[PDB]
Amino acid sequence: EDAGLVAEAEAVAAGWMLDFLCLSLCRAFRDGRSEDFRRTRNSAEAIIHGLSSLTACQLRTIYICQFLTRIAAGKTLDAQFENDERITPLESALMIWGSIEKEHDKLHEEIQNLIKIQAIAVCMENGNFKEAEEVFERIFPFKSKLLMIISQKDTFHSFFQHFSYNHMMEKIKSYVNYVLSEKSSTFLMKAAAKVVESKR
Amino acid sequence: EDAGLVAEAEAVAAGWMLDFLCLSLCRAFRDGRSEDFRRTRNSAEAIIHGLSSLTACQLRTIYICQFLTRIAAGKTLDAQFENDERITPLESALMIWGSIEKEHDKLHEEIQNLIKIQAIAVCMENGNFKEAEEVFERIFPFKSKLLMIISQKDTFHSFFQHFSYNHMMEKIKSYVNYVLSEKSSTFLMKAAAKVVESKR
Ligand SMILES: C[C@@H](CO)N(C)c1ncc(Cl)cn1
Ligand SMILES: C[C@@H](CO)N(C)c1ncc(Cl)cn1
Repeated sequence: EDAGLVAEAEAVAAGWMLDFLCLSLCRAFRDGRSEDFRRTRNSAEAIIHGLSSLTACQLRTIYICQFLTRIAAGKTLDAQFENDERITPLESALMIWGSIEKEHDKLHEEIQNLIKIQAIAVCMENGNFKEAEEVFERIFPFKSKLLMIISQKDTFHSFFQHFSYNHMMEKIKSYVNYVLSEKSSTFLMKAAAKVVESKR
Repeated sequence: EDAGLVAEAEAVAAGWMLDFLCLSLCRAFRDGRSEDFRRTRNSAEAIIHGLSSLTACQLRTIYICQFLTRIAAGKTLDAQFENDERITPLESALMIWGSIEKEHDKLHEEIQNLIKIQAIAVCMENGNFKEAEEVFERIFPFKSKLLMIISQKDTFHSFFQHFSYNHMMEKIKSYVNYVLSEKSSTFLMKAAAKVVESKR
């Protein structure tokens, strides 16, 4: 048994598992299957730990998984995460979004701006206006209007009608559909569907 | 998109991932690659969470993974595990070993008895003789001789030369070799090795 060749085969298989789990995570996020999403995230994250060297395509895949994980935790309070990074989950999604190797097109800008405003609005929704102001300071005439909105607890100001949580989720889901189509043909899902259509 | 067929394809792929990760765990245990073992265990355990219904073969696979995990933790102190089960890792390996659907042959009996004596001896090795006596009481003329050994702190008594930790590890590794050969041809490892030999 050649240990080098066994390690190489384990790396090929981890690459296949990563693409399959990204695909599974994308569909669970699109479908709103929260429990399936957290189980798939736990699996993808553990599989990622077994990899030491990543290609450009694999890095893009792990950062898409990290970004969707932060978006899904957008309205959830995680004590240890807040003490370690000193920022909120949507602010962490914003850092990943602005650093992924991808085209900065119209959809990219729309998603970026929707996350920026929702990082403040989710704090107002939870009743933490002091935190809403701290988020605003870390991210940012337009600024003076946004600061007056937070200060007046004007959570339902018309500005948030265009820059809503539902609009942020819809734009991100449209991006997820492109990722889903690009990976729909990856080895593991393709072979698994072949077994299903033959059964039957 | 048929959601039922997608869920079915995800179940087929999880079955493939489980067999591959069991194979990887078996080799890491045989090779003494501790860090690779804990990374593979984390991956196998997360993948197992994504499964709700298991065949007889899949149950045998998850219990082999659980047993090797307890054997690997044999000399390690885990506070939360001790408070939850009120037993040591080798005693938990013994419960799994005696309940797996497998032939109770000569090798099975040898491994069983080696774990029983090592569950006491690892406590003596760590200097906890009160715990060695509590382990003895939960598991058990031969008994009176074993009780006198613990009581006299006779850790290097000739009885432990035949029933040693190294002999327990060797017998378990011989069993691991049978599991390794039975799964050497499973879909994921087989396809991954094909890619490696073609590259080279
Ligand atoms: C950077 C890490 C830390 O838990 N992270 C948020 C993460 N999230 C999802 C996946 Cl699949 C992998 N990693
Ligand atoms: C029963 C569980 C609890 O952590 N257990 C010891 C476990 N160990 C290994 C694997 Cl791969 C799955 N499960």
